[PDB]
Amino acid sequence: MQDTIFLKGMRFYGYHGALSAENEIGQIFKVDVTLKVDLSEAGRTDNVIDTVHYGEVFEEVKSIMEGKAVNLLEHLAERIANRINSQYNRVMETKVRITKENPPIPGHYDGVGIEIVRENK
Amino acid sequence: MQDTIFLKGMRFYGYHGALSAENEIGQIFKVDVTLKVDLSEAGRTDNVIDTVHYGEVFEEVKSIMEGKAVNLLEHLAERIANRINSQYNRVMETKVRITKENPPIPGHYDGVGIEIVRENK
Amino acid sequence: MQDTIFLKGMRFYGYHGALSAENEIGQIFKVDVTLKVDLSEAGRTDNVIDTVHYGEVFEEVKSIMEGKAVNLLEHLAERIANRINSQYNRVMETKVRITKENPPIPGHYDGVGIEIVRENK
Amino acid sequence: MQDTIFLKGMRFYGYHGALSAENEIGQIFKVDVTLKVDLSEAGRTDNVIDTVHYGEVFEEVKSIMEGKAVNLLEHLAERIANRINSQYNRVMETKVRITKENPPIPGHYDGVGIEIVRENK
Amino acid sequence: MQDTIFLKGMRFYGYHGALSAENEIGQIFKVDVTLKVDLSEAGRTDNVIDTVHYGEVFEEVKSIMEGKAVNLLEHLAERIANRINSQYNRVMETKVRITKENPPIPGHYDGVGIEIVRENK
Amino acid sequence: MQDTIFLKGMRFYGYHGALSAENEIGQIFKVDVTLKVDLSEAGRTDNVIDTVHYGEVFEEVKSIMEGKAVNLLEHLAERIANRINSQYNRVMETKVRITKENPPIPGHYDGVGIEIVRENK
Amino acid sequence: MQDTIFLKGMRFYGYHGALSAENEIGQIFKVDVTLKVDLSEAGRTDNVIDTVHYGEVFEEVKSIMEGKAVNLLEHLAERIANRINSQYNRVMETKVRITKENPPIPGHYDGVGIEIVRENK
Amino acid sequence: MQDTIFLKGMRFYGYHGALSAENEIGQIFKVDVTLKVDLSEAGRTDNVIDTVHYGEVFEEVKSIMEGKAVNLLEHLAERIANRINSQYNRVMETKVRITKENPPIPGHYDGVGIEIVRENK
Ligand SMILES: Nc1nc(O)c2nn(-c3cccc(C(=O)NCc4cc(Cl)cc(Cl)c4)c3)nc2n1
Ligand SMILES: Nc1nc(O)c2nn(-c3cccc(C(=O)NCc4cc(Cl)cc(Cl)c4)c3)nc2n1
Ligand SMILES: Nc1nc(O)c2nn(-c3cccc(C(=O)NCc4cc(Cl)cc(Cl)c4)c3)nc2n1
Ligand SMILES: Nc1nc(O)c2nn(-c3cccc(C(=O)NCc4cc(Cl)cc(Cl)c4)c3)nc2n1
Ligand SMILES: Nc1nc(O)c2nn(-c3cccc(C(=O)NCc4cc(Cl)cc(Cl)c4)c3)nc2n1
Ligand SMILES: Nc1nc(O)c2nn(-c3cccc(C(=O)NCc4cc(Cl)cc(Cl)c4)c3)nc2n1
Ligand SMILES: Nc1nc(O)c2nn(-c3cccc(C(=O)NCc4cc(Cl)cc(Cl)c4)c3)nc2n1
Ligand SMILES: Nc1nc(O)c2nn(-c3cccc(C(=O)NCc4cc(Cl)cc(Cl)c4)c3)nc2n1
Repeated sequence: MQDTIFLKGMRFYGYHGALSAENEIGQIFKVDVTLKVDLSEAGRTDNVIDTVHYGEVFEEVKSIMEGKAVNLLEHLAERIANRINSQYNRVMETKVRITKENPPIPGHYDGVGIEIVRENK
Repeated sequence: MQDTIFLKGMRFYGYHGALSAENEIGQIFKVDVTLKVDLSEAGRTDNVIDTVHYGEVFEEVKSIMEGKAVNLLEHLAERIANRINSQYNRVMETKVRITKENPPIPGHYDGVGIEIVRENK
Repeated sequence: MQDTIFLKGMRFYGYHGALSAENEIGQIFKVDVTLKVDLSEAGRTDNVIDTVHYGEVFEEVKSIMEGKAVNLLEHLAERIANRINSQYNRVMETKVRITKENPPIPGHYDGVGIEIVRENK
Repeated sequence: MQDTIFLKGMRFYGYHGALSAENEIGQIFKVDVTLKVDLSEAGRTDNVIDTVHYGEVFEEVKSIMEGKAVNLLEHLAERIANRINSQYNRVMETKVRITKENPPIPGHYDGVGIEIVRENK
Repeated sequence: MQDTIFLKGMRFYGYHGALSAENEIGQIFKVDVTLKVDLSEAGRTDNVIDTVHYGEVFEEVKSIMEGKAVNLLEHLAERIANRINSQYNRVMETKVRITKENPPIPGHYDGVGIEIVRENK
Repeated sequence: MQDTIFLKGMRFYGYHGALSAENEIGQIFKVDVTLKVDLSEAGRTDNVIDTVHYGEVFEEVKSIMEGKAVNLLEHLAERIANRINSQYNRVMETKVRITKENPPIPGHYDGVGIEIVRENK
Repeated sequence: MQDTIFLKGMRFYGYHGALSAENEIGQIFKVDVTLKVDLSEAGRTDNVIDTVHYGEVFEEVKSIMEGKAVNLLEHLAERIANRINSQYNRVMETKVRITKENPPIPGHYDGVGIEIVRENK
Repeated sequence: MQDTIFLKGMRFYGYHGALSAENEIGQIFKVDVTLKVDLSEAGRTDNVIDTVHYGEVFEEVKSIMEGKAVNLLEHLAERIANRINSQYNRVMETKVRITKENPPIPGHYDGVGIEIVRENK
């Protein structure tokens, strides 16, 4: 099963980061969420109730990304993957990519980050 | 067999969407179609009759994307995958990605959507 | 005097638009603000009090862009230009560009909009 | 008066061109339309009837761009500028930029074209 | 073994195409070549003679892309894959992607094409 | 008179440069040519003989850009402006922009170059 | 005289900013330098000694951008414009644009900054 | 285990290359580093000591990329992969992609390079 529902380049201004200055100033966090969901029933029925509502998924990510500042990106993605897997039984597995395109790293790059993949139990 | 014929970033202005306002205003739908087709005979012969005509594939997608408004993206991709698989025996499997770069979702993102993969029976 | 302070590609999700569906669904509004300000004193002193704080300008634009839905883009830019000119005597003139990259216009384009230039009296 | 209403990157698939093969195959024409219009009344009133409707302008350009194939780009822009100036008295002057990003020119470039500016008499 | 040598976005102005007008006018062909090559010896030695010279590979592709006009893209990629596999024993497998970003297809898309993967015998 | 004919992002691989290594290795030169030409007659007639053929202009630039290696970019643009002004009486003035996006300058930038404007005598 | 020598998108990681956290963490500063210089003699002679060496200009900007942290962008551009005007008599006027694409401003934008133009006395 | 820590588009100005002129002039090297690391503990704890510090990884790559000029890209990636694997036991495998977007290759392309994948023993 290779069907997926996706949310790309979600951007939130947050204050996460292991550095005090980071939590003080904050920055933009870019998020990519991919959900493994069998989309054949919805493909057949065309009934929104037979699939996962991207809108509700963006609200979940947003609430975690725009809330309490944490240290790691690993923690933020773990909470999101867990939040989505928890509320949706149709999501067989959740992939969360978080990128800090502008960390307090002296240099020239496009970004740094982490990406986790969690299966729904 | 990893050979493929592709159609990227196809864009159509449609009126699909589960929201009444969506069907009223409409929006742009971005489509990516990938077909698994063994391209060795055509690679050998150079005869257009030994492969699938990208042009005819764009016409199929277009007819579905620019026609009757449906609710889901899942339904639109299911119809396209089914339409292409049905008319072409050389297409071993069809992958359809549909993206709503500008849905009625209050926020900052690059887009949302679904992607299905269907083998040709 | 060709000195300027600028704010590019400001993006807000608003509900302005002459169409009921627009006000219902909303969309992203892209804003570009250019202020004619003589930056020599600040260039000499390096004292933030000798120039206009881009931060405070983004807050002004934001408050207008994320507030009450209006019909025209002309109205939104008129309010911003007026809001900035009013609070800052150092701003000799304000240029406001507002773009609807995704209006309810069936077609393929990069965007539509208006740009006004207002001198500060 | 520096106020303007704009339509950027309008793209139409047409068959214009001085070469027979061009008229046969056709290509994509990119269009940029800028109109000098005093937007203060609309900025004050917020009444759509006090300005020029971008939507109606895109329809005008479209009708000319997607209609009868002509030889030059100069002819296409002349017809558009003339069509817009003619129907709208509020448009003090019209600027039309037409680009052939992919002409039958053997080489590497981003595009070629023309841009005209016509005042409304 | 996941090591690879790559050549991205190679662009050639050619006259291939199943349509007479295409062969007459010509267009730009974008090419992506990926070669599976074990790069550990070169990684150890730092001797250019222990790996495949990207330069020589671009010359091979170029000669095929800028030469005799053929009908299919499948034929062009088959000749390149075959040309590279043939001259280099270190290339375990060759992947060739050819894209016609501007075919004689009336519509809006980013491109169409084919991609083949050939193992070296 | 604000009418113009343009050629953007022309790219040639040349060997110009004041450094011996430059002339040895060569690089890509990006060129932008803008010609002030009154396009009303052509806009009226639609006869290609009433305007300047972008194709012939690209050939002129190409011949200078892909020919003998010189030291400066100033010299290359001077020769092009002079070559175009000389052959076309309809060109009232020529603007030539040449960019070295990748000069032998240790650093991070988008490019360096020169742009000249020459009126046709 | 419209001739110019330019340096675009120069990027330096600096620690300027009126906020303590800024000076602590630092960020990337994007710089655009435009110099009004009559390039006809160099265009005629092709002698590098008849124009301004872009390389030496990038070194000047770099030294100021990568040195002592200051508060304003106005101060940084004032020092650069002054540094370039001072050492080069051929530079009739200097234009310096500095952009903070990622300031400590909670929001979505492409960047903020200032641009000054200084004539050489 | 599909978890990864990444560093994209790292850019360094180096002097590596098998050609004398290359070592003389130098160029920009673009680097992409992907590390397979189980990020669940850090996702649970939120303690930076339970994962690999992207910052320290960029310093490692930088030291190799901005140091002694070598001949091959294969050698540079081998040293980096080896340097990262060596210092971090949590890194199960390292993927290094190095690209020369502007090699001394006469032509039009986006870049050339190599990518290696090394498991940590
Ligand atoms: N995996 C992970 N996830 C995060 O969110 C991290 N944040 N930091 C982090 C925290 C504090 C400072 C820095 C940092 O400064 N990185 C670049 C750098 C700069 C300097 Cl001057 C010195 C060093 Cl050692 C590193 C990084 N490391 C992380 N790893
Ligand atoms: N899988 C899928 N496919 C589609 O085509 C969908 N369309 N919508 C959809 C329909 C109607 C409204 C919205 C929507 O508004 N999403 C964002 C949003 C905004 C607000 Cl204010 C509130 C909520 Cl709950 C969601 C989404 N969900 C889909 N799922
Ligand atoms: N100057 C200006 N500013 C705005 O904010 C505008 N909004 N609209 C506007 C309002 C309502 C609908 C439309 C619209 O639909 N435009 C495209 C279009 C589609 C169709 Cl199907 C038919 C027409 Cl006539 C126009 C535009 N015109 C504006 N002009
Ligand atoms: N101003 C203008 N506007 C247009 O729309 C034009 N179309 N052509 C045009 C017509 C037919 C062919 C070509 C063309 O082929 N240009 C490139 C070229 C290729 C070759 Cl092989 C030879 C030459 Cl001389 C030119 C251009 N010149 C124009 N000028
Ligand atoms: N696999 C493959 N490879 C190629 O290189 C092809 N070239 N064409 C091709 C040849 C001639 C014309 C067209 C074409 O016009 N495609 C779009 C189109 C336009 C119109 Cl008006 C009508 C149709 Cl049926 C198709 C495509 N099909 C290919 N398939
Ligand atoms: N106006 C102009 N036009 C050109 O084409 C130029 N080419 N060079 C040029 C020639 C040779 C070397 C360099 C150069 O290396 N520039 C960057 C640089 C690097 C180093 Cl290590 C040292 C210095 Cl001083 C400059 C530039 N200066 C020019 N000016
Ligand atoms: N002209 C100019 N130039 C600079 O370099 C500036 N730096 N700052 C500056 C300094 C310190 C903080 C901020 C800032 O935070 N801006 C955004 C902002 C965020 C919040 Cl939470 C509150 C406010 Cl008032 C502003 C800006 N204003 C400048 N003006
Ligand atoms: N795998 C690999 N890695 C590198 O870093 C390489 N560098 N070169 C390399 C070295 C010297 C010159 C050239 C080169 O010039 N390539 C293009 C080219 C130009 C010309 Cl005129 C002639 C030829 Cl044969 C090749 C390439 N080949 C490599 N292979």
